[PDB]
Amino acid sequence: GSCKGRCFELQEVGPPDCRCDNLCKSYSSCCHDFDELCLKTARGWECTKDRCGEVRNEENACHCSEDCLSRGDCCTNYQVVCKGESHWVDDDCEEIKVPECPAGFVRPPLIIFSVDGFRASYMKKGSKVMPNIEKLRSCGTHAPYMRPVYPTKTFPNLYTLATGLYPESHGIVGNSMYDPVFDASFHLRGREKFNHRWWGGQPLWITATKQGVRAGTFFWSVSIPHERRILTILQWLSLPDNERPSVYAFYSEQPDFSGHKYGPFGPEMTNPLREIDKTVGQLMDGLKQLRLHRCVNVIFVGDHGMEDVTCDRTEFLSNYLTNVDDITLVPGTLGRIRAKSINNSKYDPKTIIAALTCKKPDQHFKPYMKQHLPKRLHYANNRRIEDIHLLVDRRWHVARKPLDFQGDHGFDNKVNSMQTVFVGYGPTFKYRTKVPPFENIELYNVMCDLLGLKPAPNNGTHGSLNHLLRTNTFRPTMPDEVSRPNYPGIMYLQSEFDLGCTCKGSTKERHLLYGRPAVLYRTSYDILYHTDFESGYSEIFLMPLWTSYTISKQAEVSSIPEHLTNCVRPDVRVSPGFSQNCLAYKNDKQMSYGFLFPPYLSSSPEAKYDAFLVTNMVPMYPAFKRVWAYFQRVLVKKYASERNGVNVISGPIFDYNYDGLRDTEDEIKQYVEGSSIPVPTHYYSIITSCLDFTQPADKCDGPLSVSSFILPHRPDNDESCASSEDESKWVEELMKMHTARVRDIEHLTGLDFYRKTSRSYSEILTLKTYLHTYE
Ligand SMILES: *[C@@H]1O[C@H](CO)[C@@H](O[C@@H]2O[C@H](CO)[C@@H](O[C@@H]3O[C@H](CO[C@H]4O[C@H](CO[C@H]5O[C@H](CO)[C@@H](O)[C@H](O)[C@@H]5O)[C@@H](O)[C@H](O[C@H]5O[C@H](CO)[C@@H](O)[C@H](O)[C@@H]5O[C@H]5O[C@H](CO)[C@@H](O)[C@H](O)[C@@H]5O)[C@@H]4O)[C@@H](O)[C@H](O[C@H]4O[C@H](CO)[C@@H](O)[C@H](O)[C@@H]4O)[C@@H]3O)[C@H](O)[C@H]2NC(C)=O)[C@H](O)[C@H]1NC(C)=O
Ligand SMILES: Cc1c(Sc2cccc(C(=O)O)c2)c2ccc(Cl)cc2n1-c1ccccc1
Ligand SMILES: [Ca+2]
Ligand code: NA
Ligand SMILES: [Zn+2]
Ligand SMILES: [Zn+2]
Repeated sequence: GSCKGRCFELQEVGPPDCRCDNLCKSYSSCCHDFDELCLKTARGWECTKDRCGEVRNEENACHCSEDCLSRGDCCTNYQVVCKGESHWVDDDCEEIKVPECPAGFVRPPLIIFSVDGFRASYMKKGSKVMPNIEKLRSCGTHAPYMRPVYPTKTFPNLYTLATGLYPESHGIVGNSMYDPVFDASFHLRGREKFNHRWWGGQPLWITATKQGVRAGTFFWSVSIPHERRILTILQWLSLPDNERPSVYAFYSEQPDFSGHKYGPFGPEMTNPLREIDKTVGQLMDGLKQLRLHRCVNVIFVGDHGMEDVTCDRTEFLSNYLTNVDDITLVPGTLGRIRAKSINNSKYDPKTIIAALTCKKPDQHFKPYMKQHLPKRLHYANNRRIEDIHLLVDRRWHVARKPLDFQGDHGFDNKVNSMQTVFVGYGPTFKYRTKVPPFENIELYNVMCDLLGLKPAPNNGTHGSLNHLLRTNTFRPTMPDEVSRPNYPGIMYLQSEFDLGCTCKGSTKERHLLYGRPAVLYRTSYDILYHTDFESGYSEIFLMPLWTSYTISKQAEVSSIPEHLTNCVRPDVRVSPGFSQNCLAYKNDKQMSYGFLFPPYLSSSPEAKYDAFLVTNMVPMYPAFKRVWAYFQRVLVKKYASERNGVNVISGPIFDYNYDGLRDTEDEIKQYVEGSSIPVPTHYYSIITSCLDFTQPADKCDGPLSVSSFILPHRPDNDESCASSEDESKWVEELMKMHTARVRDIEHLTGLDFYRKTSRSYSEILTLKTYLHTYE
């Protein structure tokens, strides 16, 4: 019936009782006196000098009476104007060496201050526009930016923060999406989004609650203004020990809305940012007056940035397709295409992909079957992700027809305009510390560490951001190796093979700079030593799982001599029964081959003959060989020249079910015609070097530097619109587009890299999560 003494109560109440919680207005279920009692606006949100030492009047929004501090419901500036205190921002930066909390506090609390559409470059405007945020940033731990997830939209990224999962795993694949099993659609606006069936993983608030850590209700009806929310969090912090929460969240809708209307670089972004900074000031002054400003950990985090995107810069599918009322398009900074009506046999995905590929010369979107999207996006393993996908250029839109804002976002998460912010301030965070950019998928683990919680299974690499924290409650531990390698000697003569083919200390210490990769699944494979390279040959897959070699700054490149162009030699160490054969490659019209260690970089003409071994051979399409041959012949030398030598671990990936994980035997769906030689979906390479570039790769004392990619193993090069031209014009931009982290390849291969270095394991986990973006 009533909400007296009950306003913003942390417990939910079932029917037939009316509600007084922070989300009751969105569920149309508050008591009649909720607005009266709980949403008082009288006399503003700030104490004035006139109001100091007032008698308590219950109609006021916040109070300036003597008893306000006892009750914990003063205005945030009460002590500033009435007790002559300073604003938190006006004070000197002071190191928080331990948490300074009142007695009763079993842990430092966590407040997540979430900002929507906050571009990373907005922080360059600094204390001139945002005093409080610039203090948080400069005094606590901060990054130059933080990479969001794709699509760079609100709900996928916000829920990625809460779960540490990619959108494909947590299920919130866009702001808008259709589910073929539910036969229902999800939008920002509407009642469907409240149905729990859409939301997968385990968000931080559930993780907290399940492990006995009380979480302060995260969600606020849009009717409830920002000042009220800040005041309620501060009031919750005043609650007695047994009742009060240890984790809180504030979501701000700005500066997303201002970013859309006036663009990222408009003069009209300043007041939005001042409004954000003002709100942060009310939190910090409020915490300061509750004596919690050196107790609570504050995270100031964004979900994505903002780009200049005008309606004049729009692509129309009606220029490419003659069937646009047979499809439904999810439009804008990305495209997702589906059959409009279910029960339409004439709809064909292949003809749609054909009609969208490389038509205009200046075409501002690229079509994809989702399995062929760059693996770094991890945007494919969900029934709500349509098979047809359009990656739209930065600064552009894709709509269906001309009859369907100065800023937008949703583009590829590597794009600089999509980068957002991270600051961590408080006892548990480090002091005056810059840290390198990282992915928002990592933060769920950090937030669990801050609250002393065991994270749920997620896509962060736990330990990869220990360098953000003053004290770590998690020390990372190397995974145990499952499959011991065999080291088979010579045990098969050259006359004992019939394949239709015609033609160690020094190895390890130069070609495995960072130790042997550990196989974290059950299989049988062989280590094979050669002069120019080392490999882990799989007996099950008939090819190397990995092939490691090293190329100095002054190493020569050579040709494949013409009498060895078709040369394939049987490996005397490896059985015929566990070897490939060249007869399959003949009988397979579309399938050719290539080599993992390049014959183009062999140290001598004699050593070159190991490169032509059957145990270095992998299946490759003629189209792919153009990419692979350019990489090996030209670019691997180029990287050695620039980076003072490079270690290169290359190999195959099999991911036919596009889940970003290593395929088992039964999950492989294509083989070389009439054989058991499995065809890779991708080929990787992990190109490592010394960060101190003056020291060579094999003489690196300090930290390491890494690049990697996962090239898609395609029958054509339709993805590259300049594939008719010379490889110098197109293949390097293809590679850059499919750049990857070492971690992505470890998911896809079930191998573990960098197991013997001089670097600490947490530092190596940071190396494994690194992504070169070329921006
Ligand atoms: C990124 O990290 C994630 C998490 O670590 C990785 O995803 C995980 O991948 C695993 C391997 O494929 C999956 O395991 C399989 O799960 C099947 C179903 O079981 C479910 O339980 C999951 C876990 O439940 C615990 O945790 C949750 C919190 O997350 C808590 O609520 C619970 O209390 C539990 O403690 C749960 O996550 C799953 O949820 C999925 O389905 C629902 C729909 O009902 C969706 O709402 C979810 O979003 C989620 O969907 C995603 O994942 C499924 C696959 O599970 C995809 O199909 C979807 O497209 C979507 O992406 C489930 O409810 C098991 O039956 C299955 O068993 C097989 O394999 C075993 C051996 O391995 C055999 O013994 C059996 O024979 C059997 O065939 C298997 O264990 C995880 O479910 C999955 N988890 C999540 C959260 O996605 C992901 O790989 C990482 N990415 C990379 C690149 O590394
Ligand atoms: C229901 C929901 C919603 S929908 C919502 C949230 C806050 C305000 C409003 C509003 O209309 O004013 C709407 C939601 C949004 C984001 C996240 Cl991370 C989570 C969100 N969840 C969610 C899902 C499952 C479990 C707990 C919360
Ligand atoms: Ca797989
Ligand atoms: Na062939
Ligand atoms: Zn957003
Ligand atoms: Zn937006």
